[PDB]
Amino acid sequence: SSVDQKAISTIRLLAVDAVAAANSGHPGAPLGLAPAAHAVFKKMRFNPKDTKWINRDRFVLSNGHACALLYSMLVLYGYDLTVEDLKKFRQLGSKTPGHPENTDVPGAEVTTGPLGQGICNGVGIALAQAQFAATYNKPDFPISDSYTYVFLGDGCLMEGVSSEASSLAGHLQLGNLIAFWDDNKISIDGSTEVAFTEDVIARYKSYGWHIVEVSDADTDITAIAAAIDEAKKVTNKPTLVRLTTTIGFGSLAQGTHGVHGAPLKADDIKQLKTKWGFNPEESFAVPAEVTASYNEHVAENQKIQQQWNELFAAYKQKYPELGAELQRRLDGKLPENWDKALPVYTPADAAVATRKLSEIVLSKIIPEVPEIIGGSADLTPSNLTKAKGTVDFQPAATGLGDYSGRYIRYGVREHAMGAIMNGIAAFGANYKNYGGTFLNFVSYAAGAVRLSALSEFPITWVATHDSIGLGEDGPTHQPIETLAHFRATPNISVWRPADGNETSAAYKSAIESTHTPHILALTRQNLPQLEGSSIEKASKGGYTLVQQDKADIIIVATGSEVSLAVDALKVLEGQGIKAGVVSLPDQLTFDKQSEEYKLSVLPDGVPILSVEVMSTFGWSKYSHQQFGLNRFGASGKAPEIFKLFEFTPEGVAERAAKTVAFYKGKDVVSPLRSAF
Amino acid sequence: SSVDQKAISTIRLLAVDAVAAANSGHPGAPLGLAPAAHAVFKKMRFNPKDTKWINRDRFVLSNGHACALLYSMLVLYGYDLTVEDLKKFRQLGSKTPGHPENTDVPGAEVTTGPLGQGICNGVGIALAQAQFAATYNKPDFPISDSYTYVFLGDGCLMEGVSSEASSLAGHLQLGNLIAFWDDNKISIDGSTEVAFTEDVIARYKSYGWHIVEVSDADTDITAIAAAIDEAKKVTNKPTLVRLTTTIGFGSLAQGTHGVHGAPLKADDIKQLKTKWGFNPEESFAVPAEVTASYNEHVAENQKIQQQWNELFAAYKQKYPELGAELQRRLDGKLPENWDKALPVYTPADAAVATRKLSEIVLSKIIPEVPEIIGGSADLTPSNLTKAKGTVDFQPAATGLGDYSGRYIRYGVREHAMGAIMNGIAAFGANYKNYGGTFLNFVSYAAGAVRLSALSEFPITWVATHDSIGLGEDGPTHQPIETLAHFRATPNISVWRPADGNETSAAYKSAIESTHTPHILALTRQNLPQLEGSSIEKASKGGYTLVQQDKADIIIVATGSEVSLAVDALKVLEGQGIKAGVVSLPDQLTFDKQSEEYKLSVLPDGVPILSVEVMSTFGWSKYSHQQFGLNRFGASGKAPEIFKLFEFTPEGVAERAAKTVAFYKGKDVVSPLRSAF
Ligand SMILES: CC1=C(CCOP(=O)(O)OP(=O)(O)O)S[C@@H](O)N1Cc1cnc(C)nc1N
Ligand SMILES: CC1=C(CCOP(=O)(O)OP(=O)(O)O)S[C@@H](O)N1Cc1cnc(C)nc1N
Ligand SMILES: [Ca+2]
Ligand SMILES: [Ca+2]
Repeated sequence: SSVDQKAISTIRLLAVDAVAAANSGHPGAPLGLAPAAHAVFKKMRFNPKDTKWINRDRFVLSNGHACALLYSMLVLYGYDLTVEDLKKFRQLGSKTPGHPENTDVPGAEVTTGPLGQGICNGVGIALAQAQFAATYNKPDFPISDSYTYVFLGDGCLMEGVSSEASSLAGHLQLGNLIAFWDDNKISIDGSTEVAFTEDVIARYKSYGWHIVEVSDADTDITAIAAAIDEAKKVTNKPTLVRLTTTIGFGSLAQGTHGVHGAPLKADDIKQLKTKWGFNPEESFAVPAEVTASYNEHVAENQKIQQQWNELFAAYKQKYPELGAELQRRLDGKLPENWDKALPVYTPADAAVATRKLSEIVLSKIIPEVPEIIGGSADLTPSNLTKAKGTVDFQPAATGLGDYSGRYIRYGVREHAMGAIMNGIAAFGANYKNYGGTFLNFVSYAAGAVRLSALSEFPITWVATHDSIGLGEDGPTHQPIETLAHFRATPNISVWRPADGNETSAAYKSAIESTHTPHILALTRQNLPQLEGSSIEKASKGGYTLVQQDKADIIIVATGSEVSLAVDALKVLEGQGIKAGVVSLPDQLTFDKQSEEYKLSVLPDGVPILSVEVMSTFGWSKYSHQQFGLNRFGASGKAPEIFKLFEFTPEGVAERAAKTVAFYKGKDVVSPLRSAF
Repeated sequence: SSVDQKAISTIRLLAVDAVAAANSGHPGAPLGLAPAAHAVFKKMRFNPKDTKWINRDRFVLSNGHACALLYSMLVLYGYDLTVEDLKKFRQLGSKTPGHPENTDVPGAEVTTGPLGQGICNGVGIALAQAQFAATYNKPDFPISDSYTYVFLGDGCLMEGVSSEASSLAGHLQLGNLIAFWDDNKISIDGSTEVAFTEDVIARYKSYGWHIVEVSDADTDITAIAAAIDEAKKVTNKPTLVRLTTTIGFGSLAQGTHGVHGAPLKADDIKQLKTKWGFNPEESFAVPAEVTASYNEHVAENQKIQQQWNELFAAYKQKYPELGAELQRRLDGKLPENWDKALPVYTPADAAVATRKLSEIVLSKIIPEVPEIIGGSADLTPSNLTKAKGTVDFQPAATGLGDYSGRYIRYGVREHAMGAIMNGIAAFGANYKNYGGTFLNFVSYAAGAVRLSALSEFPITWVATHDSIGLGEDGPTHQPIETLAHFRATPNISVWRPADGNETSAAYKSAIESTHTPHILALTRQNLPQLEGSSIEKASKGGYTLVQQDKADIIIVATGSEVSLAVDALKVLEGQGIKAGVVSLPDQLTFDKQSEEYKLSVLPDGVPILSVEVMSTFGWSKYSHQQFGLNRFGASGKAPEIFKLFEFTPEGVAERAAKTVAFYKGKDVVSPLRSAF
């Protein structure tokens, strides 16, 4: 249609004008993908006035540098984003940052820009939708039937994380996922011939995806719409639509790397405008006939949501218990008193590894909290992440599970697991999802973990085998730097529970979270139940385990080293030194407590020694002296490794005594004090 | 042959017995892969008495958990590893750690165990061999003609890093790479049907690999040998050999996940021995006829190396300059006085971004040091990593470069780039290789970076756009935690040079390195040349830039914040406060200096404030108070972001004045002091 052509030109020119105003950003992919964006958004069901409608189709821009395109679509459709915001693209404090951020941009489902992430997030949105539909849909009640549309480029296809997620999505037969490859044969280094000559289509067929090819995606919106219709008929395979485009279509510099990532020249923008019937003297034009056309689609979508709300009301009458559960989840509330299922321990109970305590927690809470789902990256019998009696999330056609299942076999795919977890969280409906691996291999997923923090998603890593305590697998498996890395990242709760009560507190935090990802660092080896622990105290992140009013020293420790500190206190008593013990299961939670609470744990006037069998980085926030492990580990039986490195009651006591001596005659204030 | 069958049984039983003695480790893949290991090592050229022969074939065990297999081969072939070492498998301090470590195990080319790494390392060994051969071979002088053999399993094939490297290896037409997939249909979570149902062979064809399938790799060594011969005929494609095996072949528990990763039962070991003609009462048997057979292959290989040494002598006569260059490289020596090519600056010179200073360094040193090669992960015009006038490393058949080229187009593949760099270093011949990306995306490669440190490889990351100084791309691109992460990892030199002289010092360190990987954190934005910098002083890692004998405070800073500190010193002077400035371009190098040198930089008796626009973790090693950035960044013009966060001369001065006030009346000792 004439109006469709005008809409595509409007999108292209809004994106170009936004880049021009900022004198920064990426015009090439927006120019190339405007036809496809127009066609996809016309097929999508969404409400710009209710961005959280649970049955909306989701869109993800994995090639996030192309965000001037996304912002233009959101503005044209009347989301809470305006032309005035587009004029502030890439400007400090604006609603139009240089890559899309879900916390800041209405209609941005996830935070993209780091390549490869968005397609994996789309896999997770689609996984969640399938699980959600299997859980709630009934005959005559299609509560959930939405699609997940993803745009990606060559860069996303080169990043290994996307291969992981695409292999898994094909295995999982995720037929409501429809991805679109911007096949423009250009990246920053020039032609894809220099580095990216694989047969992408053949690779996607090998994963079990359906393929549709659109040879002229610069103009053929009829074929793009038809490709979507075709994809919707293939209910047991995710679909990749090859969009053969010209990067920067219409620019004098189209088809070149120079159009990827810098503003166009002013004369180039003028010729674009006149070629397309726009005024070359005008910027940020929005023809009223485009607004009218887009408004008609919004109004239709709002009537669809209106009818869905009536369907949901009827569902609550026909299926009273499921309807109440669904309502509670859409309200963002956990079941009343769910935390009464958390296991509680006493000091008379047996020693247990915190990985096994975690298994026990999951066993108790999964039956009580339906919005918990999770999995492991091929470490299920090691991480202990599956509750007995649950069914795996698999397509029923495989015989290996069902979409109503609760447990995901991620395979050896940590990075994609992390990004898929972000997508499950992004779906909404109160999903509280988790992923297991060895702590040292959470590092394989750092790209996604950082985005969990920036995106404010309440995902959880069940990160077992946390230290040299794992023993014989040796230094390639033993974390040193890992907790420092994640603790140094803003907005990550890094729990390292010492015992049963602390493990329950860690899960209480992880499941109640709405804005903060969690990493639970858990042991291979057994640890005793501590005298003085409780869920109540551990929920403060740091607490006084052993109070000593006339302390010569306080030992602050985490995880497996708390019991070590308690044993060292006894050695010290025989040397005439009185120690207190602080357990610090989560530094972030502790930091968020009141100043007075924190000072009650780490007071002035007493030296404080930290003990944790990994990097000492960060620990000066809480201690004057630090006993840690700042070298790689060793392959041997774990107790022998602890002895080698002097992580023994006597080794801790020796360092505590040296700390007391070092501060003799000195005035000591809390590590919590600072000059500014 | 009868002896070949006996050798295969010997290998299997040595591996099983090693696992049994440790009561730890992985018997399954060794049992399944013994026939293939026997066949491959019989085809390989190697000298157990000269592990560094530059024309040896290389073997890499990417499925490193299977290392009892590797250790058995090395023992049988008379490497510096014995049956007594096998009896100490997985025991503290042994030469047979639970995953292979190149620093500890003769004949282990790389450190494997973290899945996916070894195949990528093999790509790098093969890349280096092709570059090396193109550089040195002449008519009648095949100085380098060796192959790279890699074993991998399902786990390596699931990890995205291997997809990245396999796509690139296919593009690069690396015909001397021969990989073998242990197609046993089992991983830790059980059948591969639960998570890994892709058509692997079709995927590898899509990358441009050649395929050979061996349907009965439990017995058919004739077919495995024939597959190697076939692979050698295909000179323009890497080859994947599908070895269809039974995990744990021969065990009562063969073909099950239980055989993957735990010792066999004692009765199972007895029946293995009698089925294969061994004494069930005996462990660690080495039949003398197996030793004889293997010794004959060693003796033949040693005669091949003897002839290669004569070829090399003749090459030095026929090609005097190339021969001397090759000899120098094989001696591990850089060119005499190579560092005279490093650029030197004065304070009268213009401000320059450290990414551009890096380009200039590379431009000067690449022509002087032939063993430097490197590339970028699709960021060549941003990282500024290519010297003008050099040719890319590409197969000549593409027309895009040649194997004699110096510059690698890695594509958007940071993790594989990191692991490929490790393989290039592992090849030897003094290669000093580098890889560019944005600092924030070095994190995508953490799995490989950690292994650079553990493996002691002198690789270099050219990690540009280091901070909020990059501006508009925003918080998804702006490092916060990244330097803390890598500084907390043992054995990583993390240079953050402030100016031209410091950038030259950083490269001097990176290129001279033999055992320590480097990360060079470089700016987008221009920085002034500093009064007081030099290569000499910056080579100490930390140095006094501005000495103030009556200092009220010392400001320690890195990178872009050194100039900020110098400007703050001027503000402070107007407030009656005298400051000194320390520049700390590499914390690891500084830490390695003498205690007296370090105390001359960070003396007792004066408060010290650190300034660096990223995490404060680690900084308490060097300072009493820390001014850093412990939250995510922002999308805007960089100077506006610095102002927002008060990284301005006045903001630094305010915090310095507060630091002076906080220590009034207190006794202050160097942050370098400690109790133990
Ligand atoms: C290489 C790179 C880009 C080119 C994309 O090439 P692609 O074909 O995807 O984009 P097109 O040129 O528009 O067609 S964008 C810039 O982000 N980036 C840096 C970049 C690198 N690594 C990661 C993980 N995320 C990034 N963001
Ligand atoms: C999952 C896993 C393994 C199964 C391999 O399954 P694969 O098919 O490769 O082995 P096979 O069972 O012998 O046939 S090993 C153990 O390392 N590991 C943990 C592991 C996880 N992630 C990373 C990066 N490295 C690892 N090392
Ligand atoms: Ca592209
Ligand atoms: Ca396997």
